[PDB]
Amino acid sequence: AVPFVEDWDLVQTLGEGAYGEVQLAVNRVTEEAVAVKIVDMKNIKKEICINKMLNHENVVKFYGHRREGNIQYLFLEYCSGGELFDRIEPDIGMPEPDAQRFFHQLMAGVVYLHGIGITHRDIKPENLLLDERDNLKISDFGLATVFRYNNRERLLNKMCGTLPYVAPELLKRREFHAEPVDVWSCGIVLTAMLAGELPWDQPSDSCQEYSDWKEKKTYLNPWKKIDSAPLALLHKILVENPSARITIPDIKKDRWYNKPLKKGAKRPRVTS
Ligand SMILES: O=c1[nH]c2ccc(-c3cn[nH]c3)cc2cc1-c1cc2cc(CN3CCCCC3)ccc2[nH]1
Repeated sequence: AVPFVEDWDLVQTLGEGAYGEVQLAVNRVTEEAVAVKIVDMKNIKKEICINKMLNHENVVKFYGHRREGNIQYLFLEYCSGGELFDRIEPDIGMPEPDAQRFFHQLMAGVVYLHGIGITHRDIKPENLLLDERDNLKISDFGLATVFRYNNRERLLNKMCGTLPYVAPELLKRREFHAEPVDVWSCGIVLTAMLAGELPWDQPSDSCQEYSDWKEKKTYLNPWKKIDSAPLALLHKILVENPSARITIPDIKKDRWYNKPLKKGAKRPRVTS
């Protein structure tokens, strides 16, 4: 049925890394675009497994995979907007309304993942992609894992993530709950979106920037650029004790989270 519809052309490189490269693939017939993650197999098995059980508007869709010898081909959703990382201006951030909208969407995606027992473990601007309408989608489940199965939660112990975004308990406790960790990384992402900089190299007492935060020195560079409303949310998210840290349902009740700020997407306009 309909010849050539199976053929995809690798038009360009969307990004590379330490395992594979991601390229934009365009269908020969329909011209539909998708992102193909090429992993030179010479982790990936679990990534595919996790991706197959993902279906949400704020999570990069997985279409399928092609073994073909050793080179593994993962067909994923193409997000023309690129990485949220590139939408963050160094030392500045982005307009608060935009950050709020992206944060809302990030929360939606994380609620979904946690809802099906999956923790991402490496949430950062480089892994949050944007589609044509700037809708945020969580990507790269290479470090993800199931933390809840048969309604039984499994505590984590593996060191995973990226230091500036990792929660403090991952560095000082043998075991820890999965959810507060993703929540913390989302808080670091929010900070980056509102200030254009990361607060610390890592959440450890030996890190001066981290000690200052614990001491409420918000008059210092990072926090001084953030308005009081979102800063109060950050004070609830970036809490060292994961058991006292705000949970997502409570984040959804936060004053800034619910503050009207962002208008629609300027759809219509014809005065007179
Ligand atoms: O759409 C994407 N889907 C996707 C799905 C899964 C993973 C993924 C990574 N590991 N596991 C899964 C990674 C990606 C990355 C994507 C992407 C990057 C990018 C960069 C630019 C900037 N330009 C790129 C072209 C050169 C000029 C700059 C424009 C659009 C754009 N879209």
